[PDB]
Amino acid sequence: EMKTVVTAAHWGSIGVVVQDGKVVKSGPAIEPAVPNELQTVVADQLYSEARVKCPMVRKGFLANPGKSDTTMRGRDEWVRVSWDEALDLVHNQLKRVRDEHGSTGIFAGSYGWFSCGSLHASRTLLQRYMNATGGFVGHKGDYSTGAAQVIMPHVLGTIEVYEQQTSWESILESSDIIVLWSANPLTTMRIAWMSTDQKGIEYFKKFQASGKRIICIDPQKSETCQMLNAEWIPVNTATDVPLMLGIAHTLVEQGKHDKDFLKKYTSGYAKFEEYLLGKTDGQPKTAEWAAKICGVPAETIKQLAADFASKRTMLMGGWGMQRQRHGEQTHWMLVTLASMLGQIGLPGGGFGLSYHYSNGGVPTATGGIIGSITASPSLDDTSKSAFPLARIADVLLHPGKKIQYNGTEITYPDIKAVYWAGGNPFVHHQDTNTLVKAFQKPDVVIVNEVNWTPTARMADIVLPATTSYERNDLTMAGDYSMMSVYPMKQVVPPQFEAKNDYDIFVELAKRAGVEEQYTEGKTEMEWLEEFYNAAFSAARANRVAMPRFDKFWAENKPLSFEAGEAAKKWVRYGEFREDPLLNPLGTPSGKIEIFSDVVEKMNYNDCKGHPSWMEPEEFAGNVTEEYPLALVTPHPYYRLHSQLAHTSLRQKYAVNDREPVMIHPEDAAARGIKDGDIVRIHSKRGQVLAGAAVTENIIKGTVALHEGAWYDPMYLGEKPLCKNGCANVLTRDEGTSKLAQGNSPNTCIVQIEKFIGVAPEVTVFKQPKQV
Ligand SMILES: Nc1nc2c(c(=O)[nH]1)N[C@H]1C(S)=C(S)[C@@H](COP(=O)(O)OP(=O)(O)OC[C@H]3O[C@@H](n4cnc5c(=O)[nH]c(N)nc54)[C@H](O)[C@@H]3O)O[C@H]1N2
Ligand SMILES: Nc1nc2c(c(=O)[nH]1)N[C@H]1C(S)=C(S)[C@@H](COP(=O)(O)OP(=O)(O)OC[C@H]3O[C@@H](n4cnc5c(=O)[nH]c(N)nc54)[C@H](O)[C@@H]3O)O[C@H]1N2
Ligand SMILES: [Mo]
Ligand SMILES: [O]
Repeated sequence: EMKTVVTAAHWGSIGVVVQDGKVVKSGPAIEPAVPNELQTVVADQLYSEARVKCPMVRKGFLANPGKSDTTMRGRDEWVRVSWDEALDLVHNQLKRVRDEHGSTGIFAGSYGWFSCGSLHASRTLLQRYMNATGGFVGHKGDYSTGAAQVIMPHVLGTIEVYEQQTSWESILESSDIIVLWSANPLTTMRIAWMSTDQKGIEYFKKFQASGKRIICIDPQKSETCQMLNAEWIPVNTATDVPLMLGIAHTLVEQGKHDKDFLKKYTSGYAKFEEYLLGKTDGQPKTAEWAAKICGVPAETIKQLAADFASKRTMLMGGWGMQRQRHGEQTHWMLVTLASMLGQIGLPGGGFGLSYHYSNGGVPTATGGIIGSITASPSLDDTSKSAFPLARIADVLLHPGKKIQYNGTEITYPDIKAVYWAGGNPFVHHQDTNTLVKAFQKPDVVIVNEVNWTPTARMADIVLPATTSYERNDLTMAGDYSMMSVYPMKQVVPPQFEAKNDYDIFVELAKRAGVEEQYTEGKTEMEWLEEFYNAAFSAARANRVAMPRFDKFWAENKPLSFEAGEAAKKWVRYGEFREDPLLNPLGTPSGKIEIFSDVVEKMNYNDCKGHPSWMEPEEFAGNVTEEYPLALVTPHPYYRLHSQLAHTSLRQKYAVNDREPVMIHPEDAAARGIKDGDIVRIHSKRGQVLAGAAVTENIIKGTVALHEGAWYDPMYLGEKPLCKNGCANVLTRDEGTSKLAQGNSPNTCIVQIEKFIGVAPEVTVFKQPKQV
């Protein structure tokens, strides 16, 4: 009559209370250091009226499958169909593309975060089906570190951003200063790719409790800065390279840089110093020069230099500052600065590029790691067609176009079919109006979705998918500690006519005659036992005993491992520092590449051989009369991107039923805007409505609109107005540079005005037309 079921999500292990077959409460299965409200809305996710309840097809698509008026996408009426008919239609439409163009005509990169779980990984299951039927065009990189993950291999010989960090125990014991540079961990570590072990936030609180210095360098006084009682250094968005250069110049000018470290562990510093001192362009990159650009007073720049060089300092760089034009320069320069400080490889010293993401630094436990489903079941030349994924709109609009990327050339393919399963590009991709046009080009657009997202509303065929709570699965506490195996026990039966993505793709696999290769003859629970036994065997090899799967599953509790002393004491780059000749980096020199011949020899206009300041098209430094404010689009506290936007958590932040925009009181007063007013934000790309949140917690001249609000266009006969405040309606869709071609949202300027009139009803969380 009343039971508690343990399952999990990106936002942690979750206990779910079921009362007479209905979910009535959800919360942490393991008490966290800071409450995580994301864990409390399982019932909202299960029973929401925004859920896709039945297979649906666009009316105009039904009239002429694969030959419709595609300008009707997003505008049409929806027809309920049976699963039989929808699956026959999907199979037929994909087969037509394969028959006429082959695998290069299908895009199934399907970027998204979907839900955690080893088996029910909607994106992987889609790609497993696509590969079982001949292949598909995928993508390269990701939206999180599109720039940093390309430049760091050139500088450090490794991807760096998704690797274990120096142990938090070492930071607690030895760091005098931690600098949160474009990092908001008390927001961004409420989730992990698997399931957050919740220990990263705890360690930040332990460091706060030590009383040692925490510095936040950010255009906003973030949730982290406020909750950790930290020192706020306001900085203009996209001006961190000038600030780092000013700090670097001060170090040289005062003889505080570590010349011994630079000599032994880096390559090309001299070429960089010539630029730093103004010997190549005639402009020394002084603190006074930097202050004009980044808004940090020159004397504050100098004191940071002195404090960093005299105290054991860990530079924790987040990723907002590389999600922008020339983003490659920021973490390149951060590494360069850390090299000049000379503390890389010391306890509590150096830099880290994942202390803000998925609990980096939490000591790695000794245990086992479960398996998971792959896209490889057991003529396809799509590898050459993969492109940097943020070029998606460019690809759909310009088939055959060639671009430069990381020293090579890529030719866009000719995409006829788009299948998304577990992502929301009409919220996550930049310049939404251009994406609308791009999605008119494919012959067929298919979406598996839990809810009626803006992406589903732009499709031809929408298939209802289940949540994690309607199926069984396994995940880990992570993403680096690997300290627990979390069970994901089914809480309720599938709702409405929703199906697990697994079952959707089994049915399509049957229609193509590849069911056996897809399922491998296994049931849901047989898949999970196999994944579990992979961890069982690895734990055994590590001298750790685990219960049998059936015992583990019956207990329905997290199974946790312990970290040993080696993990608790581990220092990143410690071996390199001990002996760089015997422990070289995977770079051409074997050292830190402050100057990279490889990058220089590419001869790109927007990326030189060493870190440099290159003014972007739009930022605080070149706002105009027409667009006098700069924009930054940080990640939200009460959503995972667009996930949970439809839940009761919306009431915790919506202002006048719009996404809130942080605006400085001086910029608000100049516009007659008071707290709580609906405002109109517009750029050269589009216009959205938001709710004014007037606050000194944002640097003057800049406004912050969090990413992830559901695009809700108001069609009034054109770049229609978003009624809800989707940030990417406003952003530029362009590569960071020819090196990485990452996405560049956070270099943007806008205008804001008080909205006069009656506020449009927000309709994007309700069933669409003709359900
Ligand atoms: N202006 C700006 N834009 C940005 C960013 C920014 O910082 N500023 N950040 C970028 C980055 S780092 C990210 S990773 C992206 C996020 O981009 P997305 O990953 O697309 O955002 P999500 O809201 O997580 O979308 C996940 C979708 O998967 C669905 N889903 C969940 N579980 C399942 C399932 O089991 N089956 C199926 N079929 N669907 C499921 C959810 O309903 C949800 O719609 O945004 C990027 N865009
Ligand atoms: N609750 C929640 N947690 C999450 C996510 C979520 O959507 N919701 N997204 C997850 C995923 S997919 C990702 S990739 C990571 C994102 O990890 P991050 O990229 O670090 O998340 P952002 O909010 O974009 O972090 C940028 C922070 O630095 C600021 N900032 C932005 N641009 C600049 C700049 O140019 N210079 C300086 N000095 N500061 C800048 C932002 O205001 C913001 O406070 O977080 C993950 N964790
Ligand atoms: Mo991300
Ligand atoms: O990501």
